[PDB]
Amino acid sequence: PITGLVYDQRMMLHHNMWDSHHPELPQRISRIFSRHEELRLLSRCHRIPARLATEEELALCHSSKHISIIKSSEHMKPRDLNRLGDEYNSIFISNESYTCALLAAGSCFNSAQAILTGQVRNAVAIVRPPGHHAEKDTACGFCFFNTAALTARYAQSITRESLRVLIVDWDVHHGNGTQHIFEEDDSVLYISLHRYEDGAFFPNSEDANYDKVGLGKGRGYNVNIPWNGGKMGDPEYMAAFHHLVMPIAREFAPELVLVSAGFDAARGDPLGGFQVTPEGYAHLTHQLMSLAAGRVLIILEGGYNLTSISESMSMCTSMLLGDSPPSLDTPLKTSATVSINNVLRAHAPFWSSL
Ligand SMILES: O=C(NO)c1cc(F)cc(F)c1F
Ligand SMILES: [K+]
Ligand SMILES: [K+]
Ligand SMILES: [Zn+2]
Repeated sequence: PITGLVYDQRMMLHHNMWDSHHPELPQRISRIFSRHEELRLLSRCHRIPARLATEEELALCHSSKHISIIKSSEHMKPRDLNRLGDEYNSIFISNESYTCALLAAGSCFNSAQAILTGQVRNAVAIVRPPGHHAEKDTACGFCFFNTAALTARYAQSITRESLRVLIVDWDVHHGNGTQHIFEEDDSVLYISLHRYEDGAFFPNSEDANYDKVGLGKGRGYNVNIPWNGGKMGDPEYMAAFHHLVMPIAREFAPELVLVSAGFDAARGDPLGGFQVTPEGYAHLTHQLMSLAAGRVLIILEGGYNLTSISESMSMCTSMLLGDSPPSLDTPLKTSATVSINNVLRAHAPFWSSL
């Protein structure tokens, strides 16, 4: 009954040399780690070591051109770094970014391996830069390589190709890269909850709407839960889990659960505009541990209020360690019920539990 934790201070080296107060801060991960220390959660976990992902592992999801150009940024001059970052949507790059992205991915591989070999029951990965916006062939939205997508494919590579991986993405933004990587795949069920606002919210694409249910063999294996017109919080997320996430996940019967766990839907986030509480994230975590025989890996994505993400992620780890869920605090916003209803209608053909 062991919970793994991976954290390495080397991932703070990735930094924004033109805007040192950019919200994707090095101290995002040191703050979460520190909160684990001062809550005495760290000593209750088995520390899993970080490692660099290999280029061969990156190729599980990414093109050689993309891998090579990000790789080359390690030796780039400042002007090269500025111009390259400006080729992408919302990217900054420093000479340490490539290594930090490799460490984030390899940290999650070691954690998935420890779960799948039975050395830990579940695990938490306190990593940066994030991953879920990264596409096969491009960087995007503070993300270089798609850590969660790579971990899913790594998990299949050390078990069997068809290993059923559920990815729950509760970052407030749609994981466009993760959706696209698995859009034709029925072995990786992608479920995202996200602020959508009829396509106006970052990453600003109608790919995030509820009618994108997957393509080809993957039809039914892509579940978008888009929020419109409301400061969503614990009632809405709990409702979406009761009506959609958990029924669908149970029917899928994952053998491994990855959480793309951004904490930018948290109360206090400067960007998300939502009000999920730490106790809400604890309840979402507690529900997911009823799947996959408890084999859950929580991977840090976004989240920009250092206090909010530290409280929120620490509460998730508390839940992985087996602590009892804390009590919650409001009527469902009607527009949330509309969203849940749209998804139900779109996915009832694919999931008899709906
Ligand atoms: O946190 C984010 N995504 O998970 C994010 C937030 C923003 F405000 C702008 C971006 F480009 C992002 F990628
Ligand atoms: K999401
Ligand atoms: K899929
Ligand atoms: Zn985000």
